[PDB]
Amino acid sequence: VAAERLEPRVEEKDGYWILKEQFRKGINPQEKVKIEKEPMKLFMENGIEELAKIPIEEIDQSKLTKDDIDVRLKWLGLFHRRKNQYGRFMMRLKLPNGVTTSAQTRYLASVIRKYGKEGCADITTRQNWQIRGVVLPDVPEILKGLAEVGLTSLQSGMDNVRNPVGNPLAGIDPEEIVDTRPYTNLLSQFITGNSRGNPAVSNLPRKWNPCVVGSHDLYEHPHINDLAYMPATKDGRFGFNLLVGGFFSAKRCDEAIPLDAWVPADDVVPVCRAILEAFRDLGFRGNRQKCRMMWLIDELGVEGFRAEVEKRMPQQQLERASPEDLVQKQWERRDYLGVHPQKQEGYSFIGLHIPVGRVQADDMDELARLADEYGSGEIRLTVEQNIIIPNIETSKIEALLKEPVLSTFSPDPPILMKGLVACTGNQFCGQAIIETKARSLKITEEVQRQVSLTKPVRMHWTGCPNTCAQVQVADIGFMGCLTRDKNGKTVEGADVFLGGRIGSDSHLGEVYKKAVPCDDLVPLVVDLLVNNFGAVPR
Ligand code: SRM
Ligand code: SF4
Ligand SMILES: [Cl-]
Ligand SMILES: [Cl-]
Ligand SMILES: [K+]
Repeated sequence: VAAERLEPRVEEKDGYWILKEQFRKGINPQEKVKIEKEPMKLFMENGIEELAKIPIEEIDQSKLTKDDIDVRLKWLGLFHRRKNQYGRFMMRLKLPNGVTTSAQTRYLASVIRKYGKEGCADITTRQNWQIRGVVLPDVPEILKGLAEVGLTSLQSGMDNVRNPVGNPLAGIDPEEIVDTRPYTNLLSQFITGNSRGNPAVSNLPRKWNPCVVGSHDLYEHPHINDLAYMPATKDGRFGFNLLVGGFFSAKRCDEAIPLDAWVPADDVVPVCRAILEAFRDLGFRGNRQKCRMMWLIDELGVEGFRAEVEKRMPQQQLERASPEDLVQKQWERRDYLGVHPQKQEGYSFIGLHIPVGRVQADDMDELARLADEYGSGEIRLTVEQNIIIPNIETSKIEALLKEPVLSTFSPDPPILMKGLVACTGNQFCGQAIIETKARSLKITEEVQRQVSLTKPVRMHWTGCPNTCAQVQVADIGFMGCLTRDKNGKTVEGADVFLGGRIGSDSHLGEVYKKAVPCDDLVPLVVDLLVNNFGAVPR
């Protein structure tokens, strides 16, 4: 690989980072949007104030403003649902480690409540909140309200660093390796410039997913992140081995590979910065399907990429990976739903099932109430789109289990519900080929009526090949498609995936059977469960 390939392609200009003039040939349309106007100006120069005053029908009449609402606003965590909920915006937070407060939860509930049938909220597969129904004129006030309660929505979509995932049991599990909260907090603060915006990392060639591991269970899914910090002692010092480049896409799914690098715990932010700078400076910016960081790693080779990270470290120092990490390969992933003792004597946490991650305003208020009455006002989100309420005096558990809302958000739902994950789908998402959330609940309910089982089978439903619900990690995955019934009529269907494994012995699942009409999935799944997962007909 020639030395010319290593010339940084972006430069700092007036506080923002822009593609150099000589590197603008052949770029994709999204890169052109970013050049035409810097998205971060909508927040950092308060461009949103005047934009929000323009009626949406007028906004749609010019490319600049249409691109503002459809593309640039994703830098402020705002996602126009143009096709399926025109004029309304989904809003996505930064929520490092999935940690929320009751006050924050009530604030979010109050926002969605205003929008009635157009409002609701969802827990995401990055243990994050999304709210729905937002209208553009309300955006300035919502941004202010979020800041007031200690939340940010910065840099949560498009070509940005996504929600930093950690251990949902951080600080409370007797069996944790290291509390991930300080690290995911530091990452989020770095990424967002302490909630002011950080232009140095907001002009990436593509999205980029980070996680910090603190569990033997690998709840954080390090194998499918762009950067995963694996806890490891090296020469008597605590730090992290680094895995890089994991990603899913329609075209290609790849597990993260070792960078062959270890950093002391205090170098978490420095190395995140170095890797992001290398990606920003050097990544391809053509075909959007070839812009994720792994494509750069393949182009330079992992050693070539490593050298680019190393030169961007303070004092240009980057140690080689530790021979061993702290994650024990002898491990059985633990159920976190239900009541579990914390490492703090006399305290428990409770994991509650949130059916397909969907809540209404009234539900959010009730969960916030529980957190205040029983816990410490904390609600934690999980990547299976469930919740944990920590820090509950164990003597209160008996009373808690009698709370009416636990009949809906149960500490012990049927086993297939415990493992069920589903993306937004076509209720709101314009890319979706099928409806996911309602369908997945219906099918799972019917399947569990027919068979009992003891193996914790994990079923993931995703609405299109973007695979936001990670079907490649599932025991049984369902990817939306259109197919045909016996009469040749168009019907919703799924491509069925098998082979996904998580934890230390991870593996990416692959298509097993294409184009199954959704109305025909129940018998197929019942038989798969009996034949491959020890299920017994009722
Ligand atoms: C909400 C969420 C699914 C969920 O129900 O939980 C989601 C929802 C969407 N994803 Fe995703 N993705 C979600 C996690 C993921 C993940 C899973 C993960 O991070 O572990 C992936 C696969 C892993 C990965 O990225 O490597 C994922 C891969 C995509 C892709 C394909 C990326 C690619 O390289 O091709 C797109 C499309 C794109 O970016 O070009 C996408 C695009 C989208 C958009 C923004 C598409 C669009 O604007 O409508 C979806 C918004 C729908 C809506 O209204 O909610 N989403 N998306 C997740 C939000 C996570 C968060 O809080 O930040
Ligand atoms: S997998 Fe497809 S349908 Fe589901 S949220 Fe992602 S982009 Fe939308
Ligand atoms: Cl996006
Ligand atoms: Cl859309
Ligand atoms: K769930």
